[PDB]
Amino acid sequence: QDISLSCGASEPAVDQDKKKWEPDTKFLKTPNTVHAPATYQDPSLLSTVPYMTSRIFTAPATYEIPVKGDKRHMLRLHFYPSTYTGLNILDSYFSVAANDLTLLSNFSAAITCQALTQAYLVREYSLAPSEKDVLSIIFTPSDKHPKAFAFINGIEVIPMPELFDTASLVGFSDQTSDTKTANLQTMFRLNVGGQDIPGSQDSGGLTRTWYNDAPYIFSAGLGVTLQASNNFRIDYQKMPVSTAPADVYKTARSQGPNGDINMKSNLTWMFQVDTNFTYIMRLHFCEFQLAKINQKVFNIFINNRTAQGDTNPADILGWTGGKGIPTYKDYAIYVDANTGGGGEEISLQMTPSTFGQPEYYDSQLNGLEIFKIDTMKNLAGPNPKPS
Ligand SMILES: *[C@@H]1O[C@H](CO)[C@@H](O[C@@H]2O[C@H](CO)[C@@H](O[C@@H]3O[C@H](CO)[C@@H](O)[C@H](O)[C@@H]3O)[C@H](O)[C@H]2NC(C)=O)[C@H](O)[C@H]1NC(C)=O
Ligand SMILES: *[C@@H]1O[C@H](CO)[C@@H](O[C@@H]2O[C@H](CO)[C@@H](O[C@@H]3O[C@H](CO)[C@@H](O)[C@H](O)[C@@H]3O)[C@H](O)[C@H]2NC(C)=O)[C@H](O)[C@H]1NC(C)=O
Ligand SMILES: *[C@@H]1O[C@H](CO)[C@@H](O[C@@H]2O[C@H](CO)[C@@H](O)[C@H](O)[C@H]2NC(C)=O)[C@H](O)[C@H]1NC(C)=O
Ligand SMILES: *[C@@H]1O[C@H](CO)[C@@H](O)[C@H](O)[C@H]1NC(C)=O
Repeated sequence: QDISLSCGASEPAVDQDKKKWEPDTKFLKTPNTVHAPATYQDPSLLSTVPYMTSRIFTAPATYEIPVKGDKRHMLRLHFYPSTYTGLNILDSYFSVAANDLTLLSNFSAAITCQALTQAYLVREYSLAPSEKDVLSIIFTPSDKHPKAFAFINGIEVIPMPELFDTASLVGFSDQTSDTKTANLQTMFRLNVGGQDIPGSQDSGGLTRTWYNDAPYIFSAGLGVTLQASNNFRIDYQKMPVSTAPADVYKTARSQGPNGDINMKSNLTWMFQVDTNFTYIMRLHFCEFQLAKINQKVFNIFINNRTAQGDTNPADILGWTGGKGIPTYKDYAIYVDANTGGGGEEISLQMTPSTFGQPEYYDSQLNGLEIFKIDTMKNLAGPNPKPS
């Protein structure tokens, strides 16, 4: 039921993670557009599919992809800002909309990749039920820059469950925000304390990629990673397995076995984001080391504000009721020039709590996902600044 389009391809093809891509032709409603091969194969590419073929728009173009109107959909846009003969990739500035929602605006894939030190870029969105049978994806080149063109290498539309419900509003009394109908952009998706998980090993058929979190640690210490044995079973109970694959829950980052120092420090991650949006932080948890409630009890801070702490700190077993049972909690934080970081940073910090006299002083995180919530029918932010 997935639609994985390699834009500008001639024939179907399979990538290095055994995903099958089909030509975008049948879904492109705009005639006479140009396709172009990239003339350089960056060593960082894990496959030529779909990155080595592109479609290049010098006028607006529209894709029409059939979707079931009441189901949520993941949308992925794949960009390889390489060399295409006769074009300067630095002249590419454009917008992308999904129905009436602006995804990208004045978007420079080249500048964005230069800032991340990446050769290609994948933008991933989760679109709420649309009530339409067609998802219209519109590429519009900037009319502000002449020579401006738009380009695309791959488009995926992937049906997905309603994995979003409510988020706890950070810095507020029991205040809860509804996210069931939100349109999201994925900012980060981390398998905390474990290996990269390729899309082929994701749960729910969702082919999400989960990255090791170490590149985002900003505390002086990296903590201690924990990994359950190969055969150890995660008992989802009634939690949808599409939430996250077992290997997210079978691995974790903790502060470690030395409790006195753990009280001396936070485990700290930091992330660059766009200002003037609310973000959902989904923290994934599973205790597979300790056995009872009130043994691992810790505070969680988000942008220096208490997310779980004071008289209600995080206790994974307190939440789940058993080893090997997974759970997660959603927290919502609004990021403006108030926060950062110059308004462009999310920090996540964990440290032991002494509340209730826990047996140990430690903290733990198994997974992390960060989503931008759409406001004013817009998810687009500025291009990053390379230095
Ligand atoms: C479309 O997006 C591009 C983003 O690449 C915008 O151009 C960029 O604008 C920024 C800020 O206006 C420029 O950076 C600034 O330079 C000065 C002087 O060094 C510095 O003091 C500032 O702190 C900042 O670094 C940046 O050079 C410029 N990039 C390019 C390639 O021109 C553009 O304005 C956007 N257009 C619209 C209509 O939104
Ligand atoms: C994040 O949100 C703030 C708050 O809305 C944005 O700042 C606002 O930006 C607008 C337009 O840039 C400002 O209004 C304009 O004022 C100029 C004179 O400076 C004039 O040409 C117009 O009358 C126009 O209304 C507004 O004053 C300003 N407000 C505040 C509180 O800063 C900010 O741009 C947003 N940041 C991003 C990255 O989107
Ligand atoms: C762990 O993380 C938080 C970071 O927000 C720290 O608690 C903040 O500490 C600073 C100064 O250290 C204060 O200005 C803030 O008001 C504190 N926030 C809250 C909600 O109390 C904490 O100091 C860090 N370190 C340790 C050892 O806990
Ligand atoms: C949190 O505290 C640090 C202290 O160094 C500060 O720089 C930052 O702006 C604060 N706010 C955040 C991270 O939102």
